[PDB]
Amino acid sequence: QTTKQFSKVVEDLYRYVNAATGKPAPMISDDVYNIVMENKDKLNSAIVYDRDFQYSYFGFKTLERSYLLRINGQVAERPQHLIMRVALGIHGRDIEAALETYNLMSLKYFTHASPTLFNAGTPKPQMSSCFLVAMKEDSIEGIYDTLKECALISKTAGGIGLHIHNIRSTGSYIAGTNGTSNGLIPMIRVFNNTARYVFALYLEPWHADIFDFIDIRKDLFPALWIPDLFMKRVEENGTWTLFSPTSAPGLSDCYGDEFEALYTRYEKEGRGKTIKAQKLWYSILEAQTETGTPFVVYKDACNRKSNQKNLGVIKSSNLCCEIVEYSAPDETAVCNLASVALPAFIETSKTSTYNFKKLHEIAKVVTRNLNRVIDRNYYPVEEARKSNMRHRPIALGVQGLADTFMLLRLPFDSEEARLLNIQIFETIYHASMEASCELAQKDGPYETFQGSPASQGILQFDMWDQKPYGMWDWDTLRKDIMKHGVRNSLTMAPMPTTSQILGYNECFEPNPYLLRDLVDLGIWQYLITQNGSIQGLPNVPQELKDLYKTVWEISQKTIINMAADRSVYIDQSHSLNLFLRAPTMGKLTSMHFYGWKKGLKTGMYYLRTQ
Amino acid sequence: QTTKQFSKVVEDLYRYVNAATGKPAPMISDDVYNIVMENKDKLNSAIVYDRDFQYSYFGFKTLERSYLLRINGQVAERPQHLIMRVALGIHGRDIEAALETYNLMSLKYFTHASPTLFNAGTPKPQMSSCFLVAMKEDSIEGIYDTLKECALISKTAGGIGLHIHNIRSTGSYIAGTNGTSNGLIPMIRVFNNTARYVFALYLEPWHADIFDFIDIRKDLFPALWIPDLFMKRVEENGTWTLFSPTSAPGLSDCYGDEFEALYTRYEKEGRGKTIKAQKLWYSILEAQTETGTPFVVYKDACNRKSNQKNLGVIKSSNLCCEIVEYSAPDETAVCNLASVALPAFIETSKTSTYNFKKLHEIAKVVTRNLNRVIDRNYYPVEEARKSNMRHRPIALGVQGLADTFMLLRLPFDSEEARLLNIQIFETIYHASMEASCELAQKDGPYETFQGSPASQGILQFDMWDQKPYGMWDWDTLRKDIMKHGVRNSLTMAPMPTTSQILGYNECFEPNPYLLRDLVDLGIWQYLITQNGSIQGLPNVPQELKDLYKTVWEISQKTIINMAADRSVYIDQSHSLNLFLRAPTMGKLTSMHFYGWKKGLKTGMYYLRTQ
Ligand SMILES: O=[N+]([O-])c1ccc2c(ccn2[C@H]2C[C@H](O)[C@@H](COP(=O)(O)OP(=O)(O)OP(=O)(O)O)O2)c1
Ligand SMILES: O=[N+]([O-])c1ccc2c(ccn2[C@H]2C[C@H](O)[C@@H](COP(=O)(O)OP(=O)(O)OP(=O)(O)O)O2)c1
Ligand SMILES: [Mg+2]
Ligand SMILES: [Mg+2]
Repeated sequence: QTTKQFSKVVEDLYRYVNAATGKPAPMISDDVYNIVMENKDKLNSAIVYDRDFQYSYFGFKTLERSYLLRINGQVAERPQHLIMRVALGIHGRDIEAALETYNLMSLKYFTHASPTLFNAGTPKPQMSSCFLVAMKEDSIEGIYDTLKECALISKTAGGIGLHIHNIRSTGSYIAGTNGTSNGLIPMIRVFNNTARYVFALYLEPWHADIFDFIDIRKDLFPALWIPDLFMKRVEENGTWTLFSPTSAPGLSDCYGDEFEALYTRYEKEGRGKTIKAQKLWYSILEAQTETGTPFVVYKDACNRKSNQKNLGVIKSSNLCCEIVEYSAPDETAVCNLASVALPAFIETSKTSTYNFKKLHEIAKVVTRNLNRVIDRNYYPVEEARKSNMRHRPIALGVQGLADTFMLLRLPFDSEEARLLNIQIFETIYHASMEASCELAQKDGPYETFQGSPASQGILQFDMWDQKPYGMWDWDTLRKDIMKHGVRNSLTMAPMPTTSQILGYNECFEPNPYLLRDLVDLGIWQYLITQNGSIQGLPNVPQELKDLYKTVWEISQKTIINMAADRSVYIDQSHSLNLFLRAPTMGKLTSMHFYGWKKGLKTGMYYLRTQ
Repeated sequence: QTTKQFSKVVEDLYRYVNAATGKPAPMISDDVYNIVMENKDKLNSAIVYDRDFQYSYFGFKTLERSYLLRINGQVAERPQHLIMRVALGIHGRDIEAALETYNLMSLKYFTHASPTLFNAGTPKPQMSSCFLVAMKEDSIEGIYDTLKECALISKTAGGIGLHIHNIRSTGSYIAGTNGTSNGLIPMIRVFNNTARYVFALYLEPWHADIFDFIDIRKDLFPALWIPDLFMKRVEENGTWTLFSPTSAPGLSDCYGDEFEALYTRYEKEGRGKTIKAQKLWYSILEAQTETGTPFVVYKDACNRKSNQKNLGVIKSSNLCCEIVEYSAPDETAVCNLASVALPAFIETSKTSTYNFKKLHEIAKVVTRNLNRVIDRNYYPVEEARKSNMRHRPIALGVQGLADTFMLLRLPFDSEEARLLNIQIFETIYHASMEASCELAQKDGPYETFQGSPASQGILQFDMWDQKPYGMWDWDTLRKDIMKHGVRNSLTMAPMPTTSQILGYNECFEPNPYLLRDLVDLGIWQYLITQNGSIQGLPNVPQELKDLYKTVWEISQKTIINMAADRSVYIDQSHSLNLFLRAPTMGKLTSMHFYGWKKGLKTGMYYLRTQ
């Protein structure tokens, strides 16, 4: 039902005309069309079409419905065509690199984020996953400049984090009108309507519109950017002060002890309205219980622990709370994502082993890829191009961590899983910093490298004051970095995940593996009825009950521990979903404080409840 | 309850501090504060406070609730203070002119529009009534540039006309996304939401989103910008074609025979969807019957008959449909309004007479005033400053035409009213062109004067191919204009009307006069019950029944005739409200065609129904 020869499919996509209007509407960039034609025989023959059968039914259907390019509503592209299109869009004239990427992706060692699959090699190749936007100014002009920026970004793929800390709250004076402002909520309604026409919102809990903000969902997502001081006041059952940004300037522009001093001074001066810390705390947990939101990200852990700290104060994260990157009125941070497929590295050796050397190597390939994406990307707005070109941050993720544990017969909560978790992330961090250091030797370091923690030999685990696990040699890597720099300000931000296309469990959270096991025990409607849980089931061995636990069945304390463990290797943050069976204000509270005290940057992304 | 000395009130307003914030918030401009202080004795003594009693209870309460400046929620200003503030804000250092304006307004010979009363002499002296905005481009960028412009305008006083003819309709192709647009309605929702956060919409009936557009109200107001060709196709029961602007470029950029040729050619080429003219006609009348809208303004009469025709094609009117002024992406036309109080010129001479010589003189005073307003105005956006400074259009209105007829014992539909109507408007047009010509001798003509109909000796009544009534000498005026120019591209746009402050009937449509008459006949609850109509009432003389008819009782054909009569003296348009007792599709249709055939620019503003 589809043309086989790749160059021919490229021809059709390139020559496409919209019949209804008579308008030529090429679906491939000139740049990539030319490259294919000059490389025709090399490219057509490199492709192995049997690999289209490496997809699950769910996997292929996802690709078919969305990703495979279509002509007149008919799918033109085979999966292998998409992969090669993507490889070429990323690598351009470097055919050797394109073929390597083609092979590794086609054999499913790694994949690239959705926007890359959609747009790579097309005329508006917008390959990036999200954008972190700063509210430009607290004025109608700045608000409408920001709104326009967001409309333009919305024309492309990708989500938007937007921090609003600087907008004056309800009842704040307006010199112009001698009137008072109606605050954040009606401004948010403007942004929501613009999103519909063509979104994660970030706010610090001292903002005087906070109680309304967190109730937004009772589609924009509220996320709290939480200073440590708030959590201390809550713990101690103390007071908390709400300020309009205009009566307490600069709070979002400092963190840690500098913030606490400035904040405490503003409290003393009677610049705001004082309440009981736990009053707001209670409202937050109430909103989370009912809506899944607000998200929780710890502003102080994010800033103290960022290799971008030399740029200034980081004011937000993104929709999925994995991205921690600097943003300002003239700079919109960009998310460039790809994920390694963790099970691809499992090897027989009767026992199964994990090949860390090969994971290291694939992680280095993806790192180089994401750097090419930065350079070949189509930027929807100038703020985003400026940001990416200056600090060149990337975000490597993973998928199939759960799958990996299961294939290797490791219960998620086991000592063996705990160790593998740590090893996998040390490897990927080391690999990506090694590849990035190599690129710095070739192309130079990123523009802002000098004065960064990494230039001083401080890597991520150093900022957690921990020693690395030591599977790789960090001292040599660190010597090289201090000498040559790295090409990327940041490297890792394991994300939500593309994971359904590769047929693996969405990462990084906890069934063909279970099924194969029931087959081998001959047992072969419970799971439907009991929702995929095998505990409390009479005929199944303890070993399967231990291996096959459901995320509702796994201790959130273990999830939080494992996240704390891998976080020493993570430049950015990562999405922590939390699952509560029988949600209680007390249990939620302790989940938050536990993650907080572990030093987590992202305390919670979504709260999923029974 | 209020300080008497004007300079002292000015002092208080100037020195005002917002207590809650500790912020100085002066309510008078530096410029005007200084002028008052240097003129202190002259200004304080010029004021006559007995004149505060010249207001009706309804009149004064309107002023008090809104216009009189307040300090801490307390009214600081007496009406006389407001009038002098306004006089000074308009005239600046010209004290002689300020005193003349002070006297005439305080004796109620004329007034200025609401924004002028509000803001004259304050720090952001935005004295203009509305703004005619062009949609910048048919793109997300142009749409959001326009949205920002409108938000900024919305911070000040004044309404917005916005013409959207250039935005592509539902199902139109978008090269960028290979998708299709959702057209005007969701774009309009964006503008509506922006209006709420911080509106008349203009569309030609060939636009393919037209059926949804006219149903908008079934607060933004749809108004039709109607070519003659539409009305002919309707009359003849012919076809009508709907185009997306993108499939039929340029239709809004020509009018008259040029339009008909281009339109007919696009029809022949099958660029659109053909329907029956009366299908759309029917939907329009249905919308008007139920909502009062869409408004009807005739695009060809507006353009063929405009002294601004040398600028390009006029694409819209304003909210009240009196303003006909050129607008483009870089130029936002501005409405500068003031109204003459028509009854002030009634004089005893047992009979009452009308003093046309004094009306002439007051009309010249207001003309000079409105020119000062142009120069001293605070412009919210640069497009508006550019427009006003280049073409310097003004709009003189009237109020109390109905009052005038009644004081003089003239039934509205009488031959005597018909003549007075014509004389009053000839006088005001002549006066304003005489004053404007005087200013051109002093300051030069407006920048675009050369090549205009007026530079060729073509005045408004010439473009109706009529001879003026001849109460004033037009030949001398016309000779002077061709020689010296005029300072203003346009002069008259009688508006909605400020008419409740002066205690006169809202103009120009059809009771102390009735009451005084019942008193004199000794008759002294009917009117409540019967809604102010004296017909069908046994004890009242025919002469009163004839004089005191209610607008529901007056022939709309007479209203339309009288409007056609005064329209030869009107540079711009004027608001024609229509009243239907027992509304029928047939009667509405004939009302439209009758006005259309009379050559009216504004066919209908609001339709008011039983
Ligand atoms: O003028 N308005 O009609 C107006 C002005 C400001 C308004 C709103 C509705 C909301 N705001 C918010 C938007 C900003 O958060 C803040 C200040 O906006 P601004 O600076 O543009 O307002 P100005 O009237 O120009 O006052 P300022 O000059 O002190 O800031 O007020 C309306
Ligand atoms: O890209 N989008 O997601 C997008 C693009 C345009 C959109 C909408 C929703 C409405 N429109 C309207 C707004 C304009 O009336 C018209 C074209 O807008 P544009 O030029 O900005 O769109 P492009 O995708 O840049 O296509 P173009 O380059 O042919 O105009 O389409 C969404
Ligand atoms: Mg400001
Ligand atoms: Mg375009």
